[PDB]
Amino acid sequence: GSSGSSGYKELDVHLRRMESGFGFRILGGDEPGQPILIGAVIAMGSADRDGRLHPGDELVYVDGIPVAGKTHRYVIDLMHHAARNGQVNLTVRRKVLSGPSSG
Repeated sequence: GSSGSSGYKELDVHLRRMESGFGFRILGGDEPGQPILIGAVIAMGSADRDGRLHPGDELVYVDGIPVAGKTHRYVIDLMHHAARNGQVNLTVRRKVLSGPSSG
């Protein structure tokens, strides 16, 4: 305790490379420790059809390596390995919120 009981959840996303090889894109990460939010989801593509990612989901891990504090190019180098592994795992995370005001 004294660490933070509840605030954000990570969500894992496996994607196989057998059809299009990962229907997402990756942007941000422009300085070493800028945010790495899902650049795009390829609509109808091999990630969108897995139904596990949304555009702008903040990444955490790519194929086992924590992208946090690294850059865009860092992940570009990872994807160039994951595509040989013939799948990837993409752990994203989003702060858990509730609290109405208007709707």
